[PDB]
Amino acid sequence: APVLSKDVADIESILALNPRTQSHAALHSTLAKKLDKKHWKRNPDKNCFHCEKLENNFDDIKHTTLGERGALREAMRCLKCADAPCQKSCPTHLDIKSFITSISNKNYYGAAKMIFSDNPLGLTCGMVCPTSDLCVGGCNLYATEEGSINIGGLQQFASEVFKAMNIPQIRNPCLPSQEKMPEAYSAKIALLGAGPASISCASFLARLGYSDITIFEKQEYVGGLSTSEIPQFRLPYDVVNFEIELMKDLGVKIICGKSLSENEITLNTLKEEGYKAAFIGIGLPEPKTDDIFQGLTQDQGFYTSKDFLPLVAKSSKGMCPLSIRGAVIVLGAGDTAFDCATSALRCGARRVFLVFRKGFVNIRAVPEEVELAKEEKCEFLPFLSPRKVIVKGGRIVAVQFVRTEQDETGKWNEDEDQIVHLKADVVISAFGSVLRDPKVKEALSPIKFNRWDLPEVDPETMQTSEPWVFAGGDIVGMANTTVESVNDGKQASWYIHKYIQAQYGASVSAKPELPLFYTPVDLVDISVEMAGLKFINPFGLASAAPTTSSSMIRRAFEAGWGFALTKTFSLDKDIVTNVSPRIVRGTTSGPMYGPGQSSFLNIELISEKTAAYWCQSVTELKADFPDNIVIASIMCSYNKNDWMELSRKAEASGADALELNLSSPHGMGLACGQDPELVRNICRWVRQAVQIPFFAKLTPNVTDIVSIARAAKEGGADGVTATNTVSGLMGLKADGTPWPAVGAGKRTTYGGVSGTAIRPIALRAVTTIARALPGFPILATGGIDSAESGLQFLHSGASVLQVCSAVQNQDFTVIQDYCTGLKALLYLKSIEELQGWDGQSPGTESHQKGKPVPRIAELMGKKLPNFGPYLEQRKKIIAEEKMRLKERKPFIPKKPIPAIKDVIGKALQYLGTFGELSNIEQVVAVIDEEMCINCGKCYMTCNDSGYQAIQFDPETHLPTVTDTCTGCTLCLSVCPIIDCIRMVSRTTPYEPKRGL
Amino acid sequence: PVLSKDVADIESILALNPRTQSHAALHSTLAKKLDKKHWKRNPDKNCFHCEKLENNFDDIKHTTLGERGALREAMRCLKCADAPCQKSCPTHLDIKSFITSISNKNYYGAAKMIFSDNPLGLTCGMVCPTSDLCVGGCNLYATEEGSINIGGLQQFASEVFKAMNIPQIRNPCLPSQEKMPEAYSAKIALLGAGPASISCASFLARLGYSDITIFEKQEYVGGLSTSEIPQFRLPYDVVNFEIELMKDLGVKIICGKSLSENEITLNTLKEEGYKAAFIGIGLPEPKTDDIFQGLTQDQGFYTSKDFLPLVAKSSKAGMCACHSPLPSIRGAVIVLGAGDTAFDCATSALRCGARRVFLVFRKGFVNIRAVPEEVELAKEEKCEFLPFLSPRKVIVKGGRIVAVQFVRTEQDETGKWNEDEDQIVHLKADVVISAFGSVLRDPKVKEALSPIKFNRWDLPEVDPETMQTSEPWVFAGGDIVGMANTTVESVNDGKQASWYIHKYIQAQYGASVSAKPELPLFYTPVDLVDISVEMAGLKFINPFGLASAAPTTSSSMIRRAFEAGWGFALTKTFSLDKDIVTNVSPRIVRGTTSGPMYGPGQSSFLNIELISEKTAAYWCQSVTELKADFPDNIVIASIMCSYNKNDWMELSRKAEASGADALELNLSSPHMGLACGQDPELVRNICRWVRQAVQIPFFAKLTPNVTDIVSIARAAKEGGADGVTATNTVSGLMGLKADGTPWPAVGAGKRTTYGGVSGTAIRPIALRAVTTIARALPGFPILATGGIDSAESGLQFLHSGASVLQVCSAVQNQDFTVIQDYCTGLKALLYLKSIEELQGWDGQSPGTESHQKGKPVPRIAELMGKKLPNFGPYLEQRKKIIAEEKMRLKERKPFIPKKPIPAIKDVIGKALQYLGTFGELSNIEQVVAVIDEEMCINCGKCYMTCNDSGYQAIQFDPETHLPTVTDTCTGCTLCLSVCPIIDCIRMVSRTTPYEPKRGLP
Ligand SMILES: Cc1cc2nc3c(=O)[nH]c(=O)nc-3n(C[C@H](O)[C@H](O)[C@H](O)COP(=O)(O)O)c2cc1C
Ligand code: SF4
Ligand code: SF4
Repeated sequence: APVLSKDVADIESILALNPRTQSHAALHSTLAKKLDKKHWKRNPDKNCFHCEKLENNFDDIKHTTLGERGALREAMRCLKCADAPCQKSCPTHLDIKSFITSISNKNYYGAAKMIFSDNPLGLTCGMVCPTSDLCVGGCNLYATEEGSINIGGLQQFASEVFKAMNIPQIRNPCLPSQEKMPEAYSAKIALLGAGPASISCASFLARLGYSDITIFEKQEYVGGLSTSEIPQFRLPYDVVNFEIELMKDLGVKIICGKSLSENEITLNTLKEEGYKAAFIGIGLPEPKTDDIFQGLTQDQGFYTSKDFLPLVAKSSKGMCPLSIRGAVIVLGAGDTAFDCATSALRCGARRVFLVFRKGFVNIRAVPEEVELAKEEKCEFLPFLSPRKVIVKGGRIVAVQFVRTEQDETGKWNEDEDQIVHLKADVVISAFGSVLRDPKVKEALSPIKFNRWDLPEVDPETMQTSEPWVFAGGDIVGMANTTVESVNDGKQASWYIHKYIQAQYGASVSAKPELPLFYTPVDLVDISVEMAGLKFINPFGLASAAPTTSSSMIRRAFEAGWGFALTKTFSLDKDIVTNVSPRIVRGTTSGPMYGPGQSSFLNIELISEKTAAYWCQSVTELKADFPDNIVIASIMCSYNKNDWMELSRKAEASGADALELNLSSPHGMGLACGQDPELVRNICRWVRQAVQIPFFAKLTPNVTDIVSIARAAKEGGADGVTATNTVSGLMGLKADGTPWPAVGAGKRTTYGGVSGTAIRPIALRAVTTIARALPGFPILATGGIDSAESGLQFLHSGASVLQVCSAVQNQDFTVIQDYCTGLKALLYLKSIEELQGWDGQSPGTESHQKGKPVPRIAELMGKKLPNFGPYLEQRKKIIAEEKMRLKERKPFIPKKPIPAIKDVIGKALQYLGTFGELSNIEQVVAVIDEEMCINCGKCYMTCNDSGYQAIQFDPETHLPTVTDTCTGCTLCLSVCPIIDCIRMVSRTTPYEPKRGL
Repeated sequence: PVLSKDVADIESILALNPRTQSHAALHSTLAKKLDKKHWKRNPDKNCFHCEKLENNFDDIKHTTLGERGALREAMRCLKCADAPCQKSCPTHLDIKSFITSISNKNYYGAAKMIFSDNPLGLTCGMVCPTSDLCVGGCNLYATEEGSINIGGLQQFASEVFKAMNIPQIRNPCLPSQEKMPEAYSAKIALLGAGPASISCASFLARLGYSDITIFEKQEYVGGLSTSEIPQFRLPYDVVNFEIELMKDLGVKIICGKSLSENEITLNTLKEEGYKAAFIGIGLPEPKTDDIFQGLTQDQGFYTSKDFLPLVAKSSKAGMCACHSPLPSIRGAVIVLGAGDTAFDCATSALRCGARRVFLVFRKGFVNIRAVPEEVELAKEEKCEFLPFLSPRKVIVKGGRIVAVQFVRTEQDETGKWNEDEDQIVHLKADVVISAFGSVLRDPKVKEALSPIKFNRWDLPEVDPETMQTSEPWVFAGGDIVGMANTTVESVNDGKQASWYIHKYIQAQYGASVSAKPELPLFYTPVDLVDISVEMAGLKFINPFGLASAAPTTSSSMIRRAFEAGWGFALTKTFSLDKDIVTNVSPRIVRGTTSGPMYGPGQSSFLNIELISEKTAAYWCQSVTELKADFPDNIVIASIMCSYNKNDWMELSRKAEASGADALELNLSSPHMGLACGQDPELVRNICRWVRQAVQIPFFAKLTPNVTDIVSIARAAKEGGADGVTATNTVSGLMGLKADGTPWPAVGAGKRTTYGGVSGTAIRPIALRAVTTIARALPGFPILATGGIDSAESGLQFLHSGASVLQVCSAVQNQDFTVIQDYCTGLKALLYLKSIEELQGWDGQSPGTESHQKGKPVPRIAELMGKKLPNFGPYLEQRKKIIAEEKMRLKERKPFIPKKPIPAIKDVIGKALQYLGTFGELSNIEQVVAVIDEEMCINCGKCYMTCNDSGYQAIQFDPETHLPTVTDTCTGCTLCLSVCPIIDCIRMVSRTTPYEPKRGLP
């Protein structure tokens, strides 16, 4: 034996970058720092002017793109505000609060479905909306140092997961069968142009039940500007495809090759052919051009943006050569100019100047869009109106501008004495767009147009001066964004509907009502029976502060809850007075304030309201809500008369069941629920007093919750509720006083912990009563705050699920997220192609900044982290590879969808004793270097809490697990990147780690 | 009446509460555009002009953090090994350590960390270009949410330290002043009182030198931090506080003395007894240009060195004995330049009331010198920018400037910049500000440095490792040397010089110094506080120790932990060979008790880990080694046997004779609960067996999985335990995948078994156990275990009755070096109890002010009158009552302890006097919620939580989204519990009569 408690020098050497307690101030010269600094540089460089080659690079450049880890953190962050201003600031009124709520709960289907109900192009809009002049500009968290939520990145992600699940849209299932629809619904509707505006309008019309809807498009491709000009590196063409496949799911017909124009389609022909309504969504087809450019061609290198963008599109997109070398001048200050500037780099420009008429603060493009130009090392020339495109040699070679300025009233002039000669090869008119075409205008004869030569519409109804013809989108000249065009189709859709019905003799609601968005997921059954009660869904308010009053129970039933407990009430004699404060927040996960508290503590007593109030309540609630279960929670002292007098009273007022609150003192713990013989007897009393089911509610503050459960079963209870709160003390202030602190003496008493902090306790309770009394109905409670969690508890043996803290953290409306949540989890289970996901979470792509990190037998296993000079090299392998390189059918369930009753107790078979655990099938951890952000947490935690088995490279900060791994699994557990360390099977000799 | 229907008043109260929708909403695009302006929080692109900034010096930094923000951002940091942010900080700050103190609520440890490596830590927080420094290296840049706000964190912790008003002291490691070798009375001069010389002077003083003098030419001190950086990025009182820190060490400052041939020169210093000298005089002069010659400030012409120091002097109260006022600069202003100097000219101009500002650069946007935490300030004050214009002729039309003429510049295929002679621009203007940078040109100064070598650029040449000039006794750094660029580098220059000046001077007295540089850290009297505690007759040097767990797998870990400063460790639990076990894998997973947060600060872990797989031979030998080398750290051998009197007596004696200070009996084994520890008679017996086999103290480790933990603790004391460890982990199960499989999941069958939960999730449970045993068995010694992850939570257990503190999960979340936080945390916490001027602090946190992104919020007269929140047209109407006050106007004595500094023994169990039965709580003194509309951020959460979990007792105003708590509140306190804004809501005594309402009377 040598010195067992000193590390032999191999491990002395693996430990070399571990943290050590620091005892002097370090010594490093400014010159050495200046040199070291470049080795770890993550970012953008201002000692760098030629960033990478961009040419033929159409990969995603949005900064708001989120992967799953990222999207889960941002959604948790959001406050989920009442009457949210984000949604006030959204042109299409998306319920962001709900959809953000659902993301936080891993319900991507319910988020996506909320998103698409109010915007049928929610993905597109996720990607391109200028959120900072819309929803994000209104977010309450801008009032904090960390700032607004990335709402669009969240909208983007949920819809992207919903893309991947491959679920069709369906007809409004509320609606009658098709052959039973009134006749008005078969009127022919024509929409002109397949852009966001008509796609939106026909979707809503399809949703209302219209069966003969046709989109007539000029071009061969669909989607309007999102296809032909929004770049592929901000809006992938296949996002656009998928949103149109959704619309086509509802029966909308598209016909390409037929234009609104003289001797093609006109209003008058639309009339003779029997169309009843026409929606005009043709956009602004023509380029706002300057006279000085008259005569130049593409051969001399002149393009309008309507020449240029569609060409680059046709080349980087299944939509239908690129070649812009040298110095490029881009004229204009809107979105159009900024997208030419950046697609220029993609056909290989050496330099891109953007030149503005007016100045910097007059930039109209989407400040996100101005970002991409800045970081690509575009040049910005303010205050210069064009005058002369000098040509020589067949090719443009410069351009002569005049200076402009404004004379402290606010109007502009030009100084002829001052010109710039501006060497260039390509000039791109990027001013904007108009409707000029007279054969188009003729085709709308006779509607009125205004000054601007746009169709005039009433802006509330979208109707033109002909009442069968409507218009929306860019062509009306008010909307500048995709989400505003969509909202134009939305608004039009309802008044087209009012107009068509009236022509057939019928009238429509007074309050506009368009339908939500639907999928087959929504038809999934999620009722369950337990103790011979039918629950319309398995979620319920527990007996607790959300049921302080019976009008709140009323409001919760109308929001959709399946059942509720009354707050526990007692005979009169037994009535109690609360103290205040008595509900405080948990400290169970550090100093996070606001949404998502991991527990609360309460020292709250039973109801201050009387048995009379509560019985009369129960009767009013069961009269108006016959299919909602109402359980009456009651409490007495250890007293046979009381327990019989109170359970008969509750029963006769019409409760579906009782809950015995077993937290009363005795006179084997001090509360009744801590002693089996007392619980046995109480159950015997109640069982002989009433005929309805009753459940005993167990306390987890016991050595063996199984022997209280059984006692209840032996005493005749029809089930148990597991569990009530854990006894605890939530913490002390640094001078010693507690919180909650009552009176001027700052007194406290022990309280009950609730929330997700206690979920492991409750789950293990539920699991262990189910293995031991299998068959005996359990109602779970303790930290249920999504559908995924409820499902854990159902899997564990519970039949219905009681909720308290998740509603204190939010409001009765989570119920909508729990339902669509559970319908989604059960439906995915019938989808073969999606067997690799965990519930709604896809199999994880290898990501940094939640984007896919490439695959080339160079970058795979020659150690290149994403920083410093290695980064510089991955970006040269990736931008000489883009040099070199120059079917949608919905899944179908194949197994019927399971009911709740088919998933209850499924997990029970995987539990067991410790010696049913294989000690033969050992694992090692394994780190995916493409997924690693170089933190060294796996390393610090294997060193001071593990087996010193990870090498951490001092020059790359890449870790590597050695053959010493014992599969403890700590490293996986602390790693911030989801699915970066995987546990795999040991493949070489492990004997245990014995010491001498 | 229908009792289960709201009344009509309440139904009105409920108008804005959420409701599950059923219809897509209809709203015209035109209406949406009208309604958008009502809610807007931000500076809008419709919007041309700016606010009125004249005479407005209020902080504009985007990186300033209040306590809420700062705790959130420190918890986000991964606290990385070998951290690249620290590699990228020019003074090598230990970011990971200071950010872990902040996130453990120990601002004093943070601050001491910061000021140890950088004596201008607070300034550097405010002004560092951190995207080109520490923030540019952050690993979290590789995530969507991005890099950590290090500048911000460093700033907030240093402000809390500035507010505690604690002085620095002499490194208490030194011998007393008269035992010091004569070398340390060597006279040292430093030239210039900026960052470089403050840093250098400070580190020299740390080392023991008593006779240091900084000679300052001006009459203010601090160099450019004082004379040019504006007040609204770097307030003056921060500089004054870093200087005071320096003076506490005895550094002397003399103003109005110049390095100059007419005054101080290297000769008059050599002749008057200085043994060494540091040149940090910066770059005194502007970089002038010929086309401005002979144009004075009477004419609208300034250099940056004329302009900025006026703006300073009238906006920095405390800097001059002269009083003077803000230069008036109406009109259009041209700023020439694109570095730091120019952008501060451009914002300082808008405060002088310039009507419009244009920055004109010789080169491209792609070529700008300052640091986009700066350039950003000028874009959002609406300054205009003109690239590729170099100035030719300033046009002087009878007295005033009226214009400037320029030529377009561009690059050739050479890439070199040349000037199109004919393309000329005639920008009118009233004021011109050249902000090209600085030089040393003055020959009076060069000559006083004679004879050191100067280089091309005309600066003292130095050795860049040692900061030495060609004269071996004269050093130089900071701006004067041409490398430094930023304050923190100029600090580093002097830090680096200090140790070589130390080596130089000790040689000159005939001594040598270490090979490896060793500058002392930063100390204050807080570090001298004693935090040892005596327990069961053992003395602990500090009350923090490693629990029996994965962080004590191998005795070589315990060796490293003792070397990092842990007071004590348990071994993993071990047994006799016949009970040795085989472990499974996976066996330790992360909690789901706080949702899907990956990375730092997990709220719990689960484990299905058994006892050590190393044998009692290995362990017993280790305890001998360890006690051999660490006789002052306590080492407790954790042991386990079946219910068997011989085995327990033999194993406890084997661990006695190996040298252990104590034993911990782990009562988890099995044969009202299958484990020994769950039954009071089995515990009494196992404790009796051990008590009779050994004479050292031993502790029973109790499980919280029981009905009454007191009864088991009492069972331990009845059979002789010297105390109890409370508590082992909580029985539980961490969750299942959506397919019903478990995690952990072992082998091909993916089986699992019940496990134990650990970490801050079980603290309520362990605290209750500890306060329970402590009231029932007064004076019975307790070791506390269960969710201790900072000094602060640690003090909670001491207050609850514990003497010493076990840690596992917080080290699994991080590494052994948290101990340093715990120790400085707990000294800071005790010391602060003696500072009566801080009685309103809650430990190290200061009583809140009215924050809005961590900024003082207005306390005006009609503004506190009729309710105005921070968005839409109300934001504009405050911004207007914030251009009326700001156009209505156109120190550190250290605290002394006044009470003795508690020992640990003085705080044990003080929380017991507040704990009691429910019957002891007063129901006479009821409270109500009151809300501060200034701190409110308009979320609705207090409202929704009263609406669906409360008493419908808050009104949410439809236009302002401002809540008001109404007379029907019962104090339940949920709203205060859900508010995101720390101490916006406050629970106060009812003054009005209260009926606890009953439904039916
Ligand atoms: C403020 C509050 C009050 C409660 N009041 C009662 C009660 O009166 N009767 C009862 O059986 N449970 C009561 N409970 C317990 C809850 O019904 C529930 O069992 C516990 O909170 C754990 O579930 P949770 O994670 O969803 O909150 C209360 C909980 C809280 C926070
Ligand atoms: S000193 Fe500056 S560079 Fe260093 S961490 Fe602080 S802010 Fe960063
Ligand atoms: S204390 Fe309770 S009743 Fe009062 S306002 Fe807050 S939530 Fe409501």
